[PDB]
Amino acid sequence: FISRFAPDQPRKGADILVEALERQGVETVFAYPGGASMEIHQALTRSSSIRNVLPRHEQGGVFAAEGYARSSGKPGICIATSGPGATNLVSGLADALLDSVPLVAITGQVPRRMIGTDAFQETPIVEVTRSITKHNYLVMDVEDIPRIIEEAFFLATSGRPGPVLVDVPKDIQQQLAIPNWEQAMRLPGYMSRMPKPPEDSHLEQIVRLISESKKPVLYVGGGCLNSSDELGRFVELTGIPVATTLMGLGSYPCDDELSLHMLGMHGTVYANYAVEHSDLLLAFGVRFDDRVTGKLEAFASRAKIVHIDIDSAEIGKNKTPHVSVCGDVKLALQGMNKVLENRAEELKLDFGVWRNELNVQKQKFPLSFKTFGEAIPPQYAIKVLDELTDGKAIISTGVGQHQMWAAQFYNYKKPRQWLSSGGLGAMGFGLPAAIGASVANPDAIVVDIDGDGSFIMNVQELATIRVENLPVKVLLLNNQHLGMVMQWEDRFYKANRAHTFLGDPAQEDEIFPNMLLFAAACGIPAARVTKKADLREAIQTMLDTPGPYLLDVICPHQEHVLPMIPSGGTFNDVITEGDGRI
Amino acid sequence: FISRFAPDQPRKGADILVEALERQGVETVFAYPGGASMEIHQALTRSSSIRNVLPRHEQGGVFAAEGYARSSGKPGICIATSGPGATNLVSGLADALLDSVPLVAITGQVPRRMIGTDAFQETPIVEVTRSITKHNYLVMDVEDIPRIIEEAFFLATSGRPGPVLVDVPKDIQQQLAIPNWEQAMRLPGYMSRMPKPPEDSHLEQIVRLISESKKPVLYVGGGCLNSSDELGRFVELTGIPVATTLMGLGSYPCDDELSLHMLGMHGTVYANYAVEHSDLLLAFGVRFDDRVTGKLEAFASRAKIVHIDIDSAEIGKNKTPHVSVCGDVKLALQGMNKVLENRAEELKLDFGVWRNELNVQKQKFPLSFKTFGEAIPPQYAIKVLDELTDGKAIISTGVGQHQMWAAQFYNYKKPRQWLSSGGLGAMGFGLPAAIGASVANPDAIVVDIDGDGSFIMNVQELATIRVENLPVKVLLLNNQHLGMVMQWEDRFYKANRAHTFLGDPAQEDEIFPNMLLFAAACGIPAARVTKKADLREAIQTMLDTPGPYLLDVICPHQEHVLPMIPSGGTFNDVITEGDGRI
Ligand SMILES: CC1=C(CCOP(=O)(O)OP(=O)(O)O)S/C(=C(\C)O)N1Cc1cnc(C)nc1N
Ligand SMILES: CC1=C(CCOP(=O)(O)OP(=O)(O)O)S/C(=C(\C)O)N1Cc1cnc(C)nc1N
Ligand SMILES: COC(=O)c1ccccc1S(=O)(=O)NC(=O)Nc1nccc(C)n1
Ligand SMILES: COC(=O)c1ccccc1S(=O)(=O)NC(=O)Nc1nccc(C)n1
Ligand SMILES: [Mg+2]
Ligand SMILES: [Mg+2]
Repeated sequence: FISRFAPDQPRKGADILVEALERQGVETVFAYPGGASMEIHQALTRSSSIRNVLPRHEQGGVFAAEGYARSSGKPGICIATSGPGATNLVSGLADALLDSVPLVAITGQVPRRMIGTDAFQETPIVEVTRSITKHNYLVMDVEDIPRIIEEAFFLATSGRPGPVLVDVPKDIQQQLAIPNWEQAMRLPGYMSRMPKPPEDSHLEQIVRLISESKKPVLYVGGGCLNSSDELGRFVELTGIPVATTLMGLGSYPCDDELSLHMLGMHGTVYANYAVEHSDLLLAFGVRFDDRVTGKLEAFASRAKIVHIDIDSAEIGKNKTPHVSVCGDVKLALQGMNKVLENRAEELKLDFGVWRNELNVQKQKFPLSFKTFGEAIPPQYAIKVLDELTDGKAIISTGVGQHQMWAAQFYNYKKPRQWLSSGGLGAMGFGLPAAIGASVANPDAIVVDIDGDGSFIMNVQELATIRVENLPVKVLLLNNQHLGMVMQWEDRFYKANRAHTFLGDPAQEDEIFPNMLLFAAACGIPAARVTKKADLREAIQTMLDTPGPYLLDVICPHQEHVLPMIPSGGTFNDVITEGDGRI
Repeated sequence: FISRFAPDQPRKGADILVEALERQGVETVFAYPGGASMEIHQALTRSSSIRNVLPRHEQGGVFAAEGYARSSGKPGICIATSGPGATNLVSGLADALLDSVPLVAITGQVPRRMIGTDAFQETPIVEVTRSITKHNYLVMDVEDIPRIIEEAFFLATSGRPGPVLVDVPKDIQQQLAIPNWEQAMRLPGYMSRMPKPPEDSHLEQIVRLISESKKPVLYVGGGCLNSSDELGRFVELTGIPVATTLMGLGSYPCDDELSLHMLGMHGTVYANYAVEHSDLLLAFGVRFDDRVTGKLEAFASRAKIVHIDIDSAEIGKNKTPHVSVCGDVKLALQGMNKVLENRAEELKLDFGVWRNELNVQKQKFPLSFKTFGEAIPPQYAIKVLDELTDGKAIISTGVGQHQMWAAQFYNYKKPRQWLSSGGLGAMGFGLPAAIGASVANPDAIVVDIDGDGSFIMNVQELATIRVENLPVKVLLLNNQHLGMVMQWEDRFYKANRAHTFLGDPAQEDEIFPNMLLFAAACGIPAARVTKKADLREAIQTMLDTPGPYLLDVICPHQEHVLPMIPSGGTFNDVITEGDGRI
């Protein structure tokens, strides 16, 4: 590694911080300048290896960094000024923590002596973000910058990935020093309780339970994002069908015959059936969250549960397993795979009868949607995007009905094609996430499948897309409502509208707002599409027009995401029929 | 007060919460629905006295509630769902705390038993906001709703006003109960250390110091917002000149001859001169923040300091006064006024020589701006708005250069015409603040004087303006840069641009983005204006066109806010000359 400073040359803390990033391999940051971070931005222009993508709102910043991280496996870096800059990151940090996304957030802070005085643009950001980050730091000396940056990256990316925030006072940015890059990290506790390679004896037992089971199911989640090959081999050696969480989509190819697709509240009847009636649950890289389990006591109630997680705090948190492995699922699969190769003919594994039983459930209750006259079904639009992109696109989404449909109707072939806020479920995520995804993957088709409520929340990021010349495609499924909330109004509150309509009551049949004009404002080519017959050509135009593109897809608002298990319910409570019509 | 429920009739906690608001006199809320708050929104539609203004982002929500509060003297109410809804309020809460703005934020939360389980859309919002609110609450029983709401409003509006957050679990929203409205508040500590009416003996001493001084100065701030009459009478009885903080603008009419206008970093040379050379500083409702003092030891170094504040924690925090009054400045003025009436001829107060000395400083160093060819000076645009609105408009702003100019070049006649984020200095404030201001003041001229960086941050609120049919005028001073940061780049970093340009580098002479198309998207009439000659007619058109209007005012970017005292500097360090040209 070549520095831009002599080994004995003093330089600003800001310059040390930037080199610290270069030494971590950082190529991209998402930084919005302000008073308390000016020095860092000055240092950033001196770097020839890091590019800054300037967002139009620092919430746009974090969400972009998340998209970057989620689509690449690399940590996402965002920089903000003190005070209001720092507070604008808050939703992104919470989002990253809940979804286990590696992230380093650097915030400028007021000078050290101003801290606690209610200074200009001062927020106690470390205090504010303590419960919504994996860890955070207040840098109190320029000598500490190299160590803290190294620790921040190590913590964000190792174990269970998560966001780490580093707060950097302005006087420390300006202080001249000679950095020491040889310093030891001070993480004795964390480092000593890092998970070890799995024991053979643990892995042998799981393989034994597999051979003794007749109805096994893979319950796969976000923890498997780097194990697709290993998981592929595991399925190929066992023939166990695979159910996925929203976070796990694409770990096992959705278009494969062994795939049960997504389980949970809005999961497929067959995925949930499989789990309900399984005798062996293989929970790999999942956290048994309420969205997938429903009523805990009734979840997988007839099954031997094997749970493999890198975070011990998760093992036995909601359901207690029969068998646990605390470690990397990638290594557990690797170990199990060579045990399964060695004994393939000793084990004679055949789950054809179970696999067949599930196949009749897959035929009697497939994913389905109605088509009304010439009106566009959102589900069908996504299905066309799937066909026209050959399932190779990177998809980000907002939150709501459209998000569930993007999950249900696109066939992800690899993990890290699916970028979606799962745990927090933050609206306004898709557009800036697409931005980060596009920078991390400059040759990929990047589509933000968005809803009109979500899209508008961070619409300012359209400026970013244009200026950064990013080929972000926006498939806007426009139903004029907060669809998800509207659906619950239909099912549980007798269709009583409580502020869920996003159009103009004065001109209630006009599409409001005109999203095409938002795109026009930022010099982004855009079209509307209303008739289903016009759809295939509209999406083809979107894909073919080089650069960014917005396609406004008008959908009837009274569509419902199905199936649905009500909150805290059982598989028996599943709703498979109905909508908001008449 | 008439209820919509029988005195013995059980009803949902959500319905109790809404009635609790009606009983507090609440007429308007700013609420964005989500899963965890659906019940509250259902209850809200049942109310016939509260209107909900649906924002397009809940940051838009809080900022609107702030605008509402700041322009009316009433508390602002915003409602958000759990998780990402709650986190989106964070900047607004911090903003309200720092600027001492009364605010009640209600957030839905997950069911009580789900708390701490990493549930769907769960954030420990009480933990997150503890350091950025005056107080907060987690409601743990439906029986507590009446008490907590009463306490929240009492705390937000009494003493030093501030934001209070109430977190309300979903199961409590659904629980049936009979509310008890007679319950005693549990605030024994707070209530016992509430400031008392001022002592005569304290007030007599201040009047005595006034008579003994030859160079007195009023240093007036946000604490005087309800004391304009009292302050008017005080000045009329003493002839003491008045300097104002950014938060205090309009307490004493800016167009009066006794007015020194704004003091501080970007204050007038004469206001700062007055303070520098005063022998008696009358600090009423101010907090001696770094923006006005500079280097503390050099601030008002020759003066007897009288400090009147309602918060004891502020008295002697940064500068220690000679004399203190802990209490309401309104009452202190009332008391001092009748002492000044009784002894008017015994005191023979005449500060003409001092007042004259300041008047020559007011002539030798007035507020000034250059005009280049036919290009619009931002300062001049604001001055025209002042003339055409007769100084009667409610002005909200974003943060930066335009904010300082709006402060310097509009003559506020009453407090609560000036709505601006002072302590935190949060961008994207002006537009949603204007929204709240317009709802609180349906017959007033409401103008958001905004910058292009700030405006775009919450541009989605244009949808809100249209749908709510609010006559919000937007005077957008468009310099294509983050002007304030750009200015500091010119003065301190040799004009080295570190991500401060907001246009498109590919087409660098085109105005980007096209703000007119943002307005068009939301059906808001809009015009651009480039030549100074065209300005008076453009602004007249804006004012005359009924309903909302956006006027895009193009300004040369290299203008600088003057004067300027560098951070931690003295009156000697003041910069009165220069810009970013050549
Ligand atoms: C408004 C809303 C939703 C509607 C999203 O509106 P959209 O129009 O963008 O999407 P669609 O559902 O019509 O397809 S879903 C939801 C949940 C699951 O809490 N919320 C509440 C919510 C509110 N605010 C934020 C930041 N995030 C949220 N999830
Ligand atoms: C970008 C910026 C500023 C530029 C504002 O851009 P504008 O174009 O809106 O306003 P103008 O200055 O050109 O008239 S000022 C500032 C300060 C004083 O911290 N910041 C940093 C800042 C960054 N982000 C937020 C939310 N608030 C902030 N104050
Ligand atoms: C904004 O945080 C600060 O930088 C700060 C806060 C309180 C006191 C002193 C400072 S500073 O002197 O170190 N820097 C500063 O004030 N910067 C700054 N101040 C105003 C506008 C801009 C663009 N930058
Ligand atoms: C969203 O917070 C919750 O409401 C919640 C979180 C975890 C478990 C259970 C719940 S709930 O059952 O009480 N309500 C709920 O899930 N609501 C909800 N869930 C999804 C979409 C919508 C519009 N609403
Ligand atoms: Mg929608
Ligand atoms: Mg600007």
